[PDB]
Amino acid sequence: YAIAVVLSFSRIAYILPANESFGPLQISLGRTVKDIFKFMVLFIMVFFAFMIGMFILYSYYLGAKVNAAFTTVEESFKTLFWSIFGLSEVTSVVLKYDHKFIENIGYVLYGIYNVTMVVVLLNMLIAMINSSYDDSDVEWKFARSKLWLS
Amino acid sequence: VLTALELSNELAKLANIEKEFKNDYRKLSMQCKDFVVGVLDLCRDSEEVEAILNGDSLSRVKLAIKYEVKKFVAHPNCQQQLLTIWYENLSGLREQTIAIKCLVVLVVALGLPFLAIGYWIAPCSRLGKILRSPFMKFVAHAASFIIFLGLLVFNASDRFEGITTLPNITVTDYPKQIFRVKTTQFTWTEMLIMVWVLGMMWSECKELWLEGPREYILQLWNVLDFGMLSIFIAAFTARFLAFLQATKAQQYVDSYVQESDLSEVTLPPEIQYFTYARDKWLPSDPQIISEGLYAIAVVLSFSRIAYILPANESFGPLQISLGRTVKDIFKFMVLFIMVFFAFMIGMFILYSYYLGAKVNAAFTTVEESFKTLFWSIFGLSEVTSVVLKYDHKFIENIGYVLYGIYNVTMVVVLLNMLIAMINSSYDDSDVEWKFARSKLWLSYFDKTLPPPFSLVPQPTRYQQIMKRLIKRYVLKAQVDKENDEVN
Amino acid sequence: VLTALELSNELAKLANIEKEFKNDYRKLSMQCKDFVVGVLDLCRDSEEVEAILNGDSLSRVKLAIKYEVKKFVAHPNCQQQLLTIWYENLSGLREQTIAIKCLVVLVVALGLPFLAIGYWIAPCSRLGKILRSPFMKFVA
Ligand SMILES: CCOC(=O)N1CCC(c2cc(O)n3nc(C)c(-c4ccc(C(F)(F)F)cc4)c3n2)CC1
Ligand SMILES: CCOC(=O)N1CCC(c2cc(O)n3nc(C)c(-c4ccc(C(F)(F)F)cc4)c3n2)CC1
Repeated sequence: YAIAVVLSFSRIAYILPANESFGPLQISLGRTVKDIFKFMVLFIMVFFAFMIGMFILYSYYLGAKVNAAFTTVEESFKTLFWSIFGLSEVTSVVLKYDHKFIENIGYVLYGIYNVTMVVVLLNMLIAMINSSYDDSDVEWKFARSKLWLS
Repeated sequence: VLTALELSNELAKLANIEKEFKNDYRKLSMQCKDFVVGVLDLCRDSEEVEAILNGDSLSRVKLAIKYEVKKFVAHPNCQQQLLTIWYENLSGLREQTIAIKCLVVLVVALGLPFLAIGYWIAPCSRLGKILRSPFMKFVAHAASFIIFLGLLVFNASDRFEGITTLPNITVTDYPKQIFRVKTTQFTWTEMLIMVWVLGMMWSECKELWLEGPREYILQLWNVLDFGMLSIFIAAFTARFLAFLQATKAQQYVDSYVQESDLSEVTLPPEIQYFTYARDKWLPSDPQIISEGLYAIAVVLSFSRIAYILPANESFGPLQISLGRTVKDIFKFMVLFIMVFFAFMIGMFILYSYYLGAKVNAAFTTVEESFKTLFWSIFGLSEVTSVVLKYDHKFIENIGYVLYGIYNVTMVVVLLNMLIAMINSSYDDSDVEWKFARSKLWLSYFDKTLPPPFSLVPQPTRYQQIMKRLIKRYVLKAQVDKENDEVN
Repeated sequence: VLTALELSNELAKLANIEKEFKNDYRKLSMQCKDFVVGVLDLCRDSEEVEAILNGDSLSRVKLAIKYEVKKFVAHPNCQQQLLTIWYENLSGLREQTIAIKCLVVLVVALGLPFLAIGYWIAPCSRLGKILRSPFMKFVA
């Protein structure tokens, strides 16, 4: 029911095209969302690469790690997903044992993953800026005309 | 056309060498490329297309790829030939959707060992022609690398939900067995991955010996692939060394002491160390090195998908744009290093004398300063890293000011990089992607089995065609010039 | 105009199928769309606009929407007809501001069950024509 309530407010895309101010707004949002998926596939590829790599590294330290963030597949996915928005602490790759090799490799891999996320984000932003260019006006009017004819 | 291509090469080389009149030489090279493209454009039959694409084996296409003549290779007159050759001996698959092609890839992946075994009769069999096509080679290699990734993932099985036993506790199949024997022994999946990596390493070694180390290292991505395989080999060598030590301990324990149980025996400390858990392992243990290098290798192993993406149409320009951005990054990233090292050394000098005084040791040593200022880029470093426990407000305030200036500099450089590599962006993207995909296609034309399975053992008619094409080009150029100057 | 629209469909489909000469087929489809738009542009009376918008029911508008002919449907000569049909049987509301339209939406929302109950007499009632308009359907 909570998921349904979250999705229930998405029907406003049936009402926005009739409006004049928010028509091109929704058109641009739809174009950006369509452009997202192509880059988001590569997001999945890189994210899964680092997720499996760090899970393999830290799977043997379930109780050794101070914060279990890569010990299992689910925690690795959670931590590397929340690292995109910065909500994951940097102390996720430090151990309680004096195995500095594993800890340092985890630090390096985490830094490389964050750098890759930044690089891919800027690449996506630049590409879907360049992909942007009364074409917007005629596109919005076409969408509104489809809504009218509906 | 060959003269124009070699002249384009010479003009590009002289543009690189001169660096004073680089614009003029680049313009001349573009003129040569435009002439080649225009000569190719006037084709009206497959015979003329073939004649331009190779002289009296796509020799001219390969020679244009070598000279980075993007528009000649991405031209539809050449793409129509490259697609016919690429989809050779299987034409019905060209018109199928992407989903059908992915289904074919999955079918090949499921039955790859079966078709590999049957390849012995393939030269005399009808299906051998299909399996020898330039496309089924790519599908076989892609399904092979996907199987390798699946093997890497499945090797980490039994730990997806987490190890059931704590690191502090040792588990032995029988009481007389050394724990390191249990933890270092190769599973069948690891043995298969070893064969896989040795196959890829043999392929790369053969390629390197055929080509030459200098220009082999000249390519950046080949260096990355070689480093990936070297890291895999180093990890497996460390694992094998750990296995050797464990099995030496196992031989020793049954060699001298004869007791029903191993716990009651006071083994020599060298051998007794092998009955320890992870908590008591040395920091430089061979197994630790093996696990770290294997994790790095697994991280780098999914980067080979850049060999599969260019063949696709949707993700081709995606990878092209990503590569362009990555190439643009390094120039700004050098300045990132400069500024980052400036602030890192400055703050380390400031806070090196407060090792125990600082509430959070974040700048007391060189390593902590580097760690903190690197993580400050992504915001994961706390702001309390520059506050002391002593009442020395001068040092603390200067640290605060320097940290703020460093963050401002990072923001400024990030926006500068973003703006510059937006402006650096501008069917050029289309022709670039088609050129990359054509290079990928030509990489498979003439390499039949996947890496793991490769271990097993009246002047002239062409002159007439060229004369006709050049006569047509001269007539077209004259018509275009005089039509624009009729008045 | 119908021939040009079907030819634009065929050229777009062949551009998708070929993927080698996609630029040429897309250019031809754009030529067909431009011809359709230019034919629509020369209208000077409502009769000619209607004749282009449907043959001997906005058949051509629907068929152009199906073929993604954006410029033919977004042309003012077609928008003037689509707005007259959209604001059918209530013309005074077209010139009102967005605030008045939102007030109308709120009024309908408050009295939606009442008008739904009264819809039984609506076909014989004056307000049934308003409630059956293409706009009041969207507001409802
Ligand atoms: C990618 C980001 O990953 C990270 O966060 N790291 C990777 C490196 C790790 C580390 C661990 C250690 O024990 N030590 N000890 C020393 C002397 C250094 C050191 C640090 C920096 C430099 C440089 F600045 F000159 F490059 C040279 C040497 C050092 N580093 C810390 C976490
Ligand atoms: C670059 C960011 O660096 C930082 O975070 N800081 C730098 C300044 C530091 C500091 C320490 C102190 O003891 N005091 N005492 C006073 C009265 C001020 C003060 C603060 C602000 C202003 C202004 F807003 F008017 F500019 C004037 C005076 C003040 N500041 C705090 C950390």
